[PDB]
Amino acid sequence: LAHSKMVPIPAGVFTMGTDDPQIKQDGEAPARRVTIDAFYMDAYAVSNTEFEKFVNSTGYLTEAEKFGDSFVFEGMLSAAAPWWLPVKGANWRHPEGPDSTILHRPDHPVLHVSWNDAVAYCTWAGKRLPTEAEWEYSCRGGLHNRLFPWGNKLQPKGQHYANIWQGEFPVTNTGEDGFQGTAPVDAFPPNGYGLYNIVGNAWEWTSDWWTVHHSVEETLNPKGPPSGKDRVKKGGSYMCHRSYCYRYRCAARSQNTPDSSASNLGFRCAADRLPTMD
Ligand SMILES: *[C@@H]1O[C@H](CO)[C@@H](O[C@@H]2O[C@H](CO)[C@@H](O)[C@H](O)[C@H]2NC(C)=O)[C@H](O)[C@H]1NC(C)=O
Ligand SMILES: [Ca+2]
Ligand SMILES: [Ca+2]
Repeated sequence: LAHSKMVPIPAGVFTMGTDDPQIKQDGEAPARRVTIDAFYMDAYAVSNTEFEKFVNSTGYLTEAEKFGDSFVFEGMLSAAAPWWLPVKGANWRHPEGPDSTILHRPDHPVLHVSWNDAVAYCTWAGKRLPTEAEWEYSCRGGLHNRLFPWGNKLQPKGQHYANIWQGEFPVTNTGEDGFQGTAPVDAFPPNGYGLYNIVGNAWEWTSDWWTVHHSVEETLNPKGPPSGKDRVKKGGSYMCHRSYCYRYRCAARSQNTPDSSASNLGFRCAADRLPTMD
């Protein structure tokens, strides 16, 4: 009902990255101290309904619609890996291909949106993408040097805290956490700053160009490198399992070309100040 609401992320200093990297190729290390000015972050990833308001207002055609295909995980059917298929007619309204629909999942995160699509939405909304540092600071939710937004245990108190994979990937997803594919954007507990599904569910685009080479120097509101070929995405998705993936940590990070899209990748917006009410 308020799926475009923002929360205030307080000013602070935090440790970005980790000196105990789990996927070393991704440049999770070194840990570095980063200062972040107070700003606002969407509580929820952008949902199908919210994206549809944007498309209704602007007529925007997404990159996947213009290309005529997008990547779909083979386990969702009725490339980076054999389980990623380029499906003709897969896009945000048709997340598994032309015979699928979003009618029954209006409150789920929008998928098959490229980095350019995400920038278009956020700017239409009076907002912007978060930087990687803003995203990671917000993900950590006021905790220092923890694996997850909520701490170091995957299932605190025996409860699922995010939508990831259980079972044997890619053949069997048991749905133990309540969701095979995506969950509603307001599912699961919030983190300490009031964000929902910051890890898991679907990946989220950030504004930074990708590099794996980071300095240990302290920085203020860093924006990432001035050039690159891929943009950074964060958080992991409903596909992720410890056995092959382990990217549902705040420090984890991956990348895609900005015209890329997939069935497990969306976004949320940020803003320096609140945009106009309504
Ligand atoms: C986006 O626009 C469509 C088309 O105007 C909206 O769907 C219509 O909503 C009205 C109002 O309830 C109905 O009378 C029509 O039958 C709907 N048409 C179709 C084709 O669904 C839709 O609700 C808008 N989406 C958002 C999120 O506002
Ligand atoms: Ca799940
Ligand atoms: Ca997420």
